[PDB]
Amino acid sequence: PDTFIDERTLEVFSRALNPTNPMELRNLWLGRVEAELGDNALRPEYADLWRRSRVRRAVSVEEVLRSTATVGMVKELFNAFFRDDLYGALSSKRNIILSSGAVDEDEYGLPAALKETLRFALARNFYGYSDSLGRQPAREAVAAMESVSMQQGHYEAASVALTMGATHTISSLADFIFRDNPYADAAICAIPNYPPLVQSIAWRHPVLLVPTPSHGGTTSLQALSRAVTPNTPMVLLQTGTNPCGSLVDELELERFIQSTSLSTLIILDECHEWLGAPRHFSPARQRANVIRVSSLSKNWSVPGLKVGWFLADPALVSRYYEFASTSYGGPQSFVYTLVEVLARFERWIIEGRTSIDQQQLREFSASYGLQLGSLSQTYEHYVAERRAREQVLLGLRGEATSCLRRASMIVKTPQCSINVFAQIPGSEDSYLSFRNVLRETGVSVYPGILSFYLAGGGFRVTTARKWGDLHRGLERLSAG
Amino acid sequence: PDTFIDERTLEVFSRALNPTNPMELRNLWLGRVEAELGDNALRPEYADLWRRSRVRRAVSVEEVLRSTATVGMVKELFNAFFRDDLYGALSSKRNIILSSGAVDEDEYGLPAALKETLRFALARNFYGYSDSLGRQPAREAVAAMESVSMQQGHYEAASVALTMGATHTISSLADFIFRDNPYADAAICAIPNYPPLVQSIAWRHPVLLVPTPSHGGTTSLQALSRAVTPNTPMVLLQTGTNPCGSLVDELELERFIQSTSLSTLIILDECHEWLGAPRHFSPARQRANVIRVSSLSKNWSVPGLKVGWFLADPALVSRYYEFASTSYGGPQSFVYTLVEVLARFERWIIEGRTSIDQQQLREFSASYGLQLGSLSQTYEHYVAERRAREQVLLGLRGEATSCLRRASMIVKTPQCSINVFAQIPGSEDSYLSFRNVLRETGVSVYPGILSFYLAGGGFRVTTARKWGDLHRGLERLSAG
Repeated sequence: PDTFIDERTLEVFSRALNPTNPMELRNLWLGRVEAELGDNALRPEYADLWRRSRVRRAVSVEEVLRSTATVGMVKELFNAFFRDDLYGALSSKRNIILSSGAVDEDEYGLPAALKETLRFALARNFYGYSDSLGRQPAREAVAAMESVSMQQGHYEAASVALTMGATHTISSLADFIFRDNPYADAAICAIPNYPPLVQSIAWRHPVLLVPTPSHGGTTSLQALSRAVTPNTPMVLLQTGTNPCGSLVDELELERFIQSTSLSTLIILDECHEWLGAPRHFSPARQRANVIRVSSLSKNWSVPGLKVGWFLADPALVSRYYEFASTSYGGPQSFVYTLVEVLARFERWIIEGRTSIDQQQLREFSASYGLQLGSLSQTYEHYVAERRAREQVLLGLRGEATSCLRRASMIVKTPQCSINVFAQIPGSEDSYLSFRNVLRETGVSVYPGILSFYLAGGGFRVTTARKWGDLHRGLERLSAG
Repeated sequence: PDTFIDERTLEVFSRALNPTNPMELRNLWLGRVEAELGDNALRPEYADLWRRSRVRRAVSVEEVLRSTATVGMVKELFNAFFRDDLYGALSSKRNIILSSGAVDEDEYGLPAALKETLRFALARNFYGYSDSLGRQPAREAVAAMESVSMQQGHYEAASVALTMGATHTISSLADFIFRDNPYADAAICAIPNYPPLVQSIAWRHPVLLVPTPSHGGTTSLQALSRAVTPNTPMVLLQTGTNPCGSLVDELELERFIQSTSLSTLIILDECHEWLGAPRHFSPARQRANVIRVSSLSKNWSVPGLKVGWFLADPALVSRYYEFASTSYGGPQSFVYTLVEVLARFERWIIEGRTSIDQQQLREFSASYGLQLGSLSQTYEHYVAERRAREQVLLGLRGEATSCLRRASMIVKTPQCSINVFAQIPGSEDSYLSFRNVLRETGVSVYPGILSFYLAGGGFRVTTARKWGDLHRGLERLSAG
């Protein structure tokens, strides 16, 4: 099963001087961790802080899950992990990094066609000022690509907003939504989730954290449906779950969406719905209160470009125009061509097109100066590259799961994306497990506490790495 | 002189049903404008709305300048101008656009060296995840480049934060500053200013608008100093003024900065301090409460790349790390190389270096694989290109000013940047002047109301265009 909160979590919240202080909670958590790192403590000050601590109150599960200090403390542990733990004090060139959560952009980066579009946009000086929601051809191509994948329904360009990645998108959406919001109930965040998104939402409104447990690669929205209220302002839900790799059922997602008031906005984070996820979307996903957020960071492995978009009702997009104008003045024009060339290409794959004729060449404007033969060859090569990347990534994920299971670890079977959730038997602290594994074998893993798994000792392993790095890391991990 | 507010402005605020409604104020403003467009009214509905309007209250100058509805109304007029006025109903392919405020990226775009760095970063897959404040070499180069231009003092890489442009930077700073802010007085915005920045600040805190009048190309901070209070949270001030092109005096800016409490943050918007601006900065500009914001949008003509940075106290930057992590997860890594290659190059120009030896080649890392001869030739060509661009732009600005004066217009002499503020004699409404000029001569100009000049009929002319476009526009403008 999945463990989300127990008494071991309540201990830290009951021993703190002021529970509403995220930094004190982070210090107590790290102090406990370094207390069971007796001899190998990286900082004995925090261990001493934990030793002097005393229980002074009674804390319940509901209080922890309804507290903004929980989100703050997880965000502080997230910050420490990257700042002064793995790339700080314990930084090394022999450490094998299996905790990024990102595809290795050297082995599997942007395909040649999209790189060529970026080069072309650079040569054409396509970096002038752009509209707050993006240029029209890119939005039209994105609308067609999103429409081709639905069971029923259709998207127009008026329902597409181009943004600078998912983190910025949910941050901007939370800020834009919570200006004039009559509803006073807490925004609901389904856990496990990404700490930056939950923190950006909790910046604006109180947050209720609702576990969304997984069983056999299927994500259960049973408790989430009960949690949602007719006065809920918004609900952030991840369709492809991180870190375990479980996937929501389309019928269950449809029923949950239909069981919600039109006053409750639903943000569907779909950044992990690839590499095995079936993409036949119910029409309920096109409802008037549903916002579908996607980015290019994972599926195309370009986090540094910061390109994404969201789909919503046309009125909401028209209102978001002004917010985007005031906040950042629109997205990068320099990537528009890429987006367009991506979307049409993607559509011609879903449409089952092996080849391209003159009809698909009129999709693009004549200013680009495209020829039929060059475009056809480019599309063939792009299809081949995407297929090869998908096959290799699936093979790597399967091999990593098999090796972790053979090394006597409790491993959840991933249904999507590139991450595998594993646990060493008998382990009760995920961050302690990170410290122990890093010191013992020199391999960095991603503790589950940073995915809002407040209980248990499981960690996340990223399998979309170079074969050499993954093989050496798995050998060291199984040896220990 | 400069006119900022008169009775003609108070009329609209006194005839509105609810003064706190920005949309009603925009409708009344447009209705008046289309009322003096008797036969040529683009929308008679707004004219009818204005005709039925009646005075129902007394409005003062202080009420208008202290109201958030003024900022909202100017933002709405700004939105209308681009959405349903110039690129909407009145869109045409014969209109000559002289109102963008941006350098023509076709004739005067990014230099070849920076394009080559972008191409190299693309070839190296330099689009992985990056730190919230940027990568270290880029920050170090930016710190050195900023330090070389000060009379006294020095900047370290810890005082540099890389961001995605000035609009996003001031929006993020306004959000980040006004979370835990004990001071309840209004944030002070110096006008003329950019409506998106003022609106992003007014999103978070009440705003007081303070005129900063110009006389002979010199911007006067006389009333701004009186306006500032020891409990002022922040002050947004533009060192190179838009649209007139006036420049603050370094001694006056130093005195104003020194006359401020350390509790008052000062955001210096320096995006227009080029093309004639002397860049010998006083040490007061390096104070602990001064934030210096800059972008590449104007000086290098790349608004679509969205690259910028700000300089602040190291503690403030260290605090901004977490905000950047939560909001957007850091800037684009894909541009880091460019920034670095820019900064060092810029420094070698300020240092008066004609040539480059092996000592400057160790500035960059050996991973880039740089050779001495290629780097030397590239630097020579970059210096030549920057010099030529500056000379051409200065010539164009001077010619535009001379032509506008010869066509019997009251024209302020620009001391910096690329814009010229002109006024047709006898004109009392800037947006009416925009409509009249666009209909009569087919040339679009930028009304001064969109620069927070609530009175007068002056408009802004952008002279950093192709010579053909500027020549034809000036001919049509002088003919009429």
